[PDB]
Amino acid sequence: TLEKFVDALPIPDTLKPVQQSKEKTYYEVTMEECTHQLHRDLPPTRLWGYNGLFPGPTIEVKRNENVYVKWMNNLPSTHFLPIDHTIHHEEPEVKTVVHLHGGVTPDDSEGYPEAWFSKDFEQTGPYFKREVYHYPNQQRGAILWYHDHAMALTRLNVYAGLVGAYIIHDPKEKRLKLPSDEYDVPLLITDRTINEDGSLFYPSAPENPSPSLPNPSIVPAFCGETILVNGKVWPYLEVEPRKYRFRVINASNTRTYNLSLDNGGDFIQIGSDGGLLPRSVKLNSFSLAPAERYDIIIDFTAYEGESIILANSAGCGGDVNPETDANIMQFRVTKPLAQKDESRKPKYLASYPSVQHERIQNIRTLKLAGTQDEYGRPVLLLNNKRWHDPVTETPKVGTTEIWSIINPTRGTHPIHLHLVSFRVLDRRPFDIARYQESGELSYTGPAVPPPPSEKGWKDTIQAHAGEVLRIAATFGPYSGRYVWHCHILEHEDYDMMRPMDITDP
Ligand SMILES: [O-][O-]
Ligand SMILES: [Cu+2]
Ligand SMILES: [Cu+2]
Ligand SMILES: [Cu+2]
Ligand SMILES: [Cu+2]
Repeated sequence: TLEKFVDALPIPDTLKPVQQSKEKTYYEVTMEECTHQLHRDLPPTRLWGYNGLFPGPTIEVKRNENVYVKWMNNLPSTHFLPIDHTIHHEEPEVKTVVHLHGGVTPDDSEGYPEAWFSKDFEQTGPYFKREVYHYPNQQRGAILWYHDHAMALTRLNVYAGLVGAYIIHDPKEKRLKLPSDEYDVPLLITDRTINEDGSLFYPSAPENPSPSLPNPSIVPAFCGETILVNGKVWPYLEVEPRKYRFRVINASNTRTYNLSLDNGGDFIQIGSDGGLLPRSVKLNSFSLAPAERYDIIIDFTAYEGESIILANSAGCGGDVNPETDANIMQFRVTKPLAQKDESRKPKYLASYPSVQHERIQNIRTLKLAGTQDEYGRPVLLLNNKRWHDPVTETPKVGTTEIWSIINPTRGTHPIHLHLVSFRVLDRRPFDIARYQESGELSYTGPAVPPPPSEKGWKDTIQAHAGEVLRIAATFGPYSGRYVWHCHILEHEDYDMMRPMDITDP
């Protein structure tokens, strides 16, 4: 296996606009197949990248900056990863659409799975409206990220390399003096399995496989043998002995991480998916499911000279291997100080979401379920509905709902709602066997309110097995056609995703 900590951590460049004025900022980004070396000891890997880069260029915008991005497909007409044709029923093979995750966007710029387009917009999906997306960014400073969202192809196009970071800077937060500029670094974490020849491996069927399975066949979960950060396998980052801010993004298909420092050092969490937490939280470890973001400070001041491993204790299809997936990256506190550390780690960060007193318009009960297809494969379904079934989640614009999410399955699902961020109310254990037999919900314990890390704003939330998770969300400010889904991509694609219509009176 590949030797750990031999390649420096890439810092993706910040995308420069094609045009900028005070009224409008305009970007162009083209998807391209390119080759990049993922580790010192590998031949170059064929990848799909935004502007040919893996990860894509980081986009940085200010709150309320009026942004337009033309996302273009200039990819080959055939995929290099195995497509299963039985999960979705003349269309081009390679379909793409870019979703700004966490973006508060009008619906035709949200990256709807059926708003896909093929090379040069030659063919477009039934919900396609526009080539140039509009991102008004009228929302909290936060770590967002952008990735492919094409119908039935999300797991594949994302795995191929179509991910990048998008940061919203709110200038009212500058007074906090959080580490910034060179000392503010994204960490996009993707697990990959890589063949001896340097080519990406993605399974063309489950391990067995039953001879009843089609070929290729979707798999219910993907666990990579190798961890990459910012497009390099187990990299190292030389840091100065001072405070850094890291924007940590789980851009993996299935894998959840549980991160800690191997020298016992602390993270200071200052932000979640939806932006700054009300109060900073000192943490020794944290769980990060697909699509979750953690905005953290790590203070290297006391650690000069040390090599510190960002470690992982969460299994994926088995226990972590100390030699491989137990490692994420390594910090090396050996970079000379460029200047005095003038940054801060404030306790008081932002308003509490609980300052809001919205009326509960509706209480929606949703269950995570599924069935088995004609081939014997598990099909995961929200409320035992298919993606293609008539829409049932129809919140009214401007109103607030509590969603009660019932999870009788054996694993955690990271549930994501497009458009909004939401509050976490609580989680509560229940009798699974009784719920499965009768559909009656019988609690086995009191409600557990969220920990401090979940007292701010979230857009992707871990719903553990045997629990009812309650969240509260205000559906706006736009009305239109959005989505909610599990963000384990292998679940999302078959078929754990549902439209969400935010309606006008
Ligand atoms: O958003 O996936
Ligand atoms: Cu996403
Ligand atoms: Cu999203
Ligand atoms: Cu799931
Ligand atoms: Cu989505």
